Amino acid sequence: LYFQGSLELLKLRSAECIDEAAERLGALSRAIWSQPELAYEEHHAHRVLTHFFEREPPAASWAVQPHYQLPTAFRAEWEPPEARPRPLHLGFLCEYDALPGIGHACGHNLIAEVGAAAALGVRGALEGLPRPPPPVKVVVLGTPAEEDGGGKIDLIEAGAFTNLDVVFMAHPSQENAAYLPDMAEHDVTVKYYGKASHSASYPWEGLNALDAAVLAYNNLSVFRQQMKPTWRVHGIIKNGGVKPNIIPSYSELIYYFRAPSMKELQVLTKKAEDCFRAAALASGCTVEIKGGAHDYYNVLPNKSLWKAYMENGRKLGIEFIGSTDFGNVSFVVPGIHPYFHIGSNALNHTEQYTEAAGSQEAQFYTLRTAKALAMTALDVIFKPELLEGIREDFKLKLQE
Amino acid sequence: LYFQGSLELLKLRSAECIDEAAERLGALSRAIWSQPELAYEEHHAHRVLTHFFEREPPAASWAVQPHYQLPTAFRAEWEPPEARPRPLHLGFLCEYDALPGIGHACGHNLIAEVGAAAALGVRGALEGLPRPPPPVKVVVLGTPAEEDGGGKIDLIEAGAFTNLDVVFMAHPSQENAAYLPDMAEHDVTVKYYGKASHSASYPWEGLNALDAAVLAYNNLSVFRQQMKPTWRVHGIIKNGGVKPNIIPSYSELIYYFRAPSMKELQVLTKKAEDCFRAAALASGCTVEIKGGAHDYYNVLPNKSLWKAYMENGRKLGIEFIGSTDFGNVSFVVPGIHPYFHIGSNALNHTEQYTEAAGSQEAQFYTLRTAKALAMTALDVIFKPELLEGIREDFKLKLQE
Amino acid sequence: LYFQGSLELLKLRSAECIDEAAERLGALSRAIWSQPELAYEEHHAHRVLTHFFEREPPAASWAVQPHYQLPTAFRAEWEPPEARPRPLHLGFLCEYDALPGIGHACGHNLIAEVGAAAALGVRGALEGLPRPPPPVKVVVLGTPAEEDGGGKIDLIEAGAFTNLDVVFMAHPSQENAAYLPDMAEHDVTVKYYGKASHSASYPWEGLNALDAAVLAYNNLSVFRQQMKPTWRVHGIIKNGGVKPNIIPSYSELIYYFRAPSMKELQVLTKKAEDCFRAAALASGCTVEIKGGAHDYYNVLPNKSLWKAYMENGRKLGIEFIGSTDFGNVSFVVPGIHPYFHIGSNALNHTEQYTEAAGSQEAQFYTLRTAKALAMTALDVIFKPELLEGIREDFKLKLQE
Amino acid sequence: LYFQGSLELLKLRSAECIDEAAERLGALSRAIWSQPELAYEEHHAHRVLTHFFEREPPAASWAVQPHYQLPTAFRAEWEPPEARPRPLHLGFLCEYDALPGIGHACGHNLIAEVGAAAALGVRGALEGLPRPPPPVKVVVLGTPAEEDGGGKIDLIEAGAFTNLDVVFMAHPSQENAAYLPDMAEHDVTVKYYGKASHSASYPWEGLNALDAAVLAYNNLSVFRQQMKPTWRVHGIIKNGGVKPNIIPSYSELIYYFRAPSMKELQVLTKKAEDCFRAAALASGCTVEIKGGAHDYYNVLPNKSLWKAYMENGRKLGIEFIGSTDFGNVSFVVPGIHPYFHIGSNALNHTEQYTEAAGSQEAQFYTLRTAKALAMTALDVIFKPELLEGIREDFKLKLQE
Ligand SMILES: [Zn+2]
Ligand SMILES: [Zn+2]
Ligand SMILES: [Zn+2]
Ligand SMILES: [Zn+2]
Ligand SMILES: [Zn+2]
Ligand SMILES: [Zn+2]
Ligand SMILES: [Zn+2]
Ligand SMILES: [Zn+2]
Repeated sequence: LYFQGSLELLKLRSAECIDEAAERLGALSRAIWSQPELAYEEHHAHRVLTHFFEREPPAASWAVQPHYQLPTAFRAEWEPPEARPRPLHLGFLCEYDALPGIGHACGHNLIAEVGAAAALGVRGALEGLPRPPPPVKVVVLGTPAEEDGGGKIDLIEAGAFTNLDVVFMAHPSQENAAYLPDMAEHDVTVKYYGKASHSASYPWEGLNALDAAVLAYNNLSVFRQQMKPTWRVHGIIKNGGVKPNIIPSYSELIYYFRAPSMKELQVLTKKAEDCFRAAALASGCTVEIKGGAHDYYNVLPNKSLWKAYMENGRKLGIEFIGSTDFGNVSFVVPGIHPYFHIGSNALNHTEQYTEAAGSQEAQFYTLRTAKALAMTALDVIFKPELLEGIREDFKLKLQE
Repeated sequence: LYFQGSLELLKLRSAECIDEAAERLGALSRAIWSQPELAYEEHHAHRVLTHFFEREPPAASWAVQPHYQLPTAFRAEWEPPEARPRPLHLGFLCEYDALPGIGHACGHNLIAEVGAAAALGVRGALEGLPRPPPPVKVVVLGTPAEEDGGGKIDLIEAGAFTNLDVVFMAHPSQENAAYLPDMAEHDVTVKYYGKASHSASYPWEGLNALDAAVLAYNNLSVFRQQMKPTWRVHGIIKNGGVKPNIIPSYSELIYYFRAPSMKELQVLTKKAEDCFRAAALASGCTVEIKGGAHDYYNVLPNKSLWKAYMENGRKLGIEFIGSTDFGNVSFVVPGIHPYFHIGSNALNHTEQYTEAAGSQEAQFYTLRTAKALAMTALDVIFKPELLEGIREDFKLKLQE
Repeated sequence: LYFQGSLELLKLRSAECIDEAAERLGALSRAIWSQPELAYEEHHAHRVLTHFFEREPPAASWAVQPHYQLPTAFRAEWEPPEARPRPLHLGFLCEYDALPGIGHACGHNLIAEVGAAAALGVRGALEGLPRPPPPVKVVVLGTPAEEDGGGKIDLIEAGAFTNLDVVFMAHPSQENAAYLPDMAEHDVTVKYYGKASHSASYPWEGLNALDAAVLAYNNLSVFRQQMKPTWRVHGIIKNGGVKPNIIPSYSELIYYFRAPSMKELQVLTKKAEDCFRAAALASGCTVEIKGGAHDYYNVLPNKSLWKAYMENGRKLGIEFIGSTDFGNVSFVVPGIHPYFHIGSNALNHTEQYTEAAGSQEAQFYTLRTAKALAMTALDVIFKPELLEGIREDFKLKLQE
Repeated sequence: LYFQGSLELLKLRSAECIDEAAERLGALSRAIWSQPELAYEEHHAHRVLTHFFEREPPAASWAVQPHYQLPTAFRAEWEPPEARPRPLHLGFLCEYDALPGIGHACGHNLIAEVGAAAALGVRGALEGLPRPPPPVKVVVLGTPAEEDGGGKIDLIEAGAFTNLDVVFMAHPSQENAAYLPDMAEHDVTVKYYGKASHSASYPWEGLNALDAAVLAYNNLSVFRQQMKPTWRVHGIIKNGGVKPNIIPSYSELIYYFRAPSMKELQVLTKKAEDCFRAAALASGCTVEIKGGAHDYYNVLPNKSLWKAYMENGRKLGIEFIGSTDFGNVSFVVPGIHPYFHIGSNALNHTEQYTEAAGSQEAQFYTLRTAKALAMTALDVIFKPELLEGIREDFKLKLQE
């Protein structure tokens, strides 16, 4: 309430701090939105974001590590100037890679903005405290290459998440939801090797790798009837031959599989493997099945963090109702990944979403959800009961 | 020529003997044609043919063994009443099984007739000899179940062909040819076993044996592009499920494969096996691949017997241009299997061929080809140079 | 409460009446369970149920019409002996057809029991009223052939539902739910006509109707990737040829399609039709696509009836969380179709569910849900606000 | 015989003239073989061959038209310096385009050589005549782009063949045959157009053009069972999608069809068209079926020219036993297209055939067949009975 320095006042201060930074946060958005960059090539975005935190006053009060483990990833940290337990480490993630051809059709410029905004708001609320604040470290991580590769996984492998206690990010969508079901994903490239022959003269001396590709497609297609409705299989024939006068000796398929858990994903992947090896057996070709570098995990929900986020969203006026490398993060750190409406009916990964992601209209919705994240971070800092419940829900759901 | 008892006179006598028997030979044809019987059920045909040879005058001069190794097979033998090398054993085959639904749509009634006629003609020509005839045994074998099962193979397994020196038969067709390419054949029944489930509720708990059948079909179909043009693959889905509400747990396919040699047939069969096992692997079903009881061999040509037959056919006015268990015979005894026109344009295995096979018109053509066979048998008896050349061509072509 | 003759007392009386009838209700269950009968052949079940209502005391107080529009359907009615608006007509449905081979693996014996029990309970509660009861007619309809054919649709076509105001039934399942999503369904038989030919000699003169069946299967299979996850396609190749020596001239497929609305079902059906006609075009065959006699509709929910049912279920101790011809009923009369747990983990349409459906354990759960239905019927009788809300929700959801 | 200037002496003189030119003919071969060029890009070959005929002594005695209708085609003519019926026009064809990657793997350098050699030999035999020679025009046509495009067809369209009476060429192969069955050919490019959608979110909003490609492949594959054994279908999936996250909206197939006559080719092409349009219908895509620029015709045999060629080949020591745009020529001018062994077991269109085509060993065989062609041209010049029989066989076989 209106008490000396209540939690409510700290939440208000975080909101006022985000409002105060609205103009430079929107410039941050537009600098990324207007210069879209693909996975692992976000050199401009990396420049913009590192400069953003280096310039936050007082300059150098954010400790900024550019080129953190990846050339376009960065890390930025702030903690109250204090000294003598263990400090609470709260992480905020920024995404900023675009999509080929259509630009920021997933609003990743606003994910960068919302992670920066929420971290500014937590710092400003903690600087507004008179008595020494509890020991907290605000950590911002720039995570490149969400659409391809999975920069958070590169960062997990580097140990970047091993000391975080809770991690926050949010994603622009078509409605406001504290959690939506993101699924595990496994990528594969399938290559078939046969034996060239002149189809005009001696076709029976060939081993037809195009046949292998089509049979694999047929094999997977009838299998769809026995997939679970939550399972997904999608793929293309990237190479299906070069000229009709030669029985093709090479073919190449590229496929994705998705399922709501890793146990199901491995069942689905094994059935697909059988389908690919069947096509080799039937055609007389050999086959190479090369899995992707980084399987994406499903996102593990956190009930306690979920409820505390929705309560803050309600106060802010928020009404509530694929796959991401945030799933891998959520398996090693309790986290939340809310989706938020930005005033558009367009769907993600379409050109009209690129328009909405860059719009002035989206800015209000983006800063509002950033306020919700910061208030929730303040919840975790000042409610030890919540932190333990968060940890309890994290340990329990990990039993899977 | 007009010499004492030249070979030419003996050939004339065999022709006159067949002409003399034309009425009872045609009654033999009509008795089988008018009462068609299927493989291994030719009880009436077996009765007709055994009675035919028992009644040839003088009665019992043909030594007749009814129910010879098979209930509807028979054996009939005649040799000149003589005594003291090795006698020449010349075999003549009678077929007499019909086709389901359409009756004697392959003219098998005329194969019975032509084998009987040729054997009568050889005996009559040898009885016309004054001086003691060379030692010869005329052997007639009734071989049931040509269209299904392969009665000649049952008879080979019983040893019926191990003492024959040359074997003759002929087959009504659409033109006169001393030899046509009959191919090796392998039959298979394929059964897939999956796991039933309610497709309405839990289809993903099923293993779909109908899928296996369709994938095998697809696998074989793309393979056609790499078959040799002489290869043949034909098959049906005999069982493809029972009701749509249950994921089928059983499916059944029936296939035939044909190739011009046993070496090629085994290559084709192995590629098909891969196709069937691929469908099991892709679908999660198990599979049973049960080969037929009797593979049919291709028919081995005999150049020497071929040329001597055509020379006799020319003198008679004959102008010259699938798979059968005669192929298996031709691998163990030098033989010929000429095809003969019967005055019809109809194709074998059609209803109009049943009409032609029963027609009065066909009788002239049938007796004419029987004359050609008997004259050729007389060639082998009285030309030791031909017998050795026949044996030479048989040993040489067996190198395969 | 404990008031003169409150609604609560009437609900208690309906429960006590069902308890009083428990022994004869269970005998009714066992008489159907132990003599399973298939769609339109439920002659014993029809005898059992008509006799049940004719024997309810005082005898003939239920007005019973055997052989009502269908040989095994029946209608039974009771109303308070009263006289001088419009009477409320409340319908209760009894199902009683079994499944081939496995008997009452859907618990339809308990659907018969629960519809009878609920109607007895409403009558007993209304006979317990001192002052004249409001004008109500309790209607029981025996609806045969739910698993195949759709007896409720036969009955709709006869006008049986045109004067009902609300209709009640319940279905044994694996949990207690006031509503579960039953989908629209369309059945089709597909027949392909080609041209026979001897595959041994002239396969190129055939038009292969087995090919048509396999291509249709392939066409539908790749289409699965673009179906909605709620859509269902299931089918078998009932006839796929007869013998491999003849290019098949006939093939036959049987398929079901399901979608959550009639608009979606027609989209799905049209895409399938394209798949079937494509297979004819590719193969050179003609095709006949014969839709089923009775499309099943999805079940239209009724929010008001839903909430009033759950409130009664809670008081009774009930804890809450395919396609049926009840969907067609729910499009013409406001209705509910709750599912209820019967003390088993077995799934419907399995043999172990037949065991549970016949068990003594199931009887407690069956009578409890019948109590819930009767109390809800009493809700509609004595709450005009509920009746209008029920009608409002019915008109609104019909806008689809 | 040894008569004044018999035909035999003229044939000998043509052989001696070819022997005299062997060194420069082999240089001609090596100049093309060592600098392989593809269809319509044979600028060096065109330079070599035009220069060859311009340099034949006396210089300019061959009337040479470079860049004749096509940039790399040429025409060269010689006739006896004479004057006052109609002159006999005899054509000789030179091919000279190579194959991508493997060079002159069809020996086209030797087709150029053999057509040049035969024309030199006819001229030299006619210059050796004392009395005025009959009026003859020796025409050499360079026909580019045999492997792709069909330069003879470009030349037919320009009228180049309308005044020729007989046309000669020969093709290096694996044995010596006066005629081998070259088939009619039709090329098609098939493009499918669907509707992109995000397969991750809304795959059911896509229309899958990759599905169309696979279904067309399936459609054609089952059709193989009903093709004639002489028919050929071969094709590739040139474009089968770009990335798995987007339902492909475009696919592209490239196919060839071959049959022994134009009537059969059109039947085969129509059945394939049905297969392509079926895939569009099943998938919801539209389709464009674009036939090739130039259908190749089968080669029409000429019995009279055939027999006269073989008789000359025998005297020379020659022992006798796909598709080409020479087929289109043979439909408008009586011609022959013998194949000749060149001392190699390698197959055409393989790298080892490129070795043989360039070998010193091949030169003897090439000049020998050129001698046979020239002698046959002398046959036509000096046997009016042969010319009429040639024309008779040409008119008769055109009835097709
Ligand atoms: Zn995205
Ligand atoms: Zn995203
Ligand atoms: Zn037959
Ligand atoms: Zn036969
Ligand atoms: Zn049921
Ligand atoms: Zn049911
Ligand atoms: Zn070539
Ligand atoms: Zn060539």
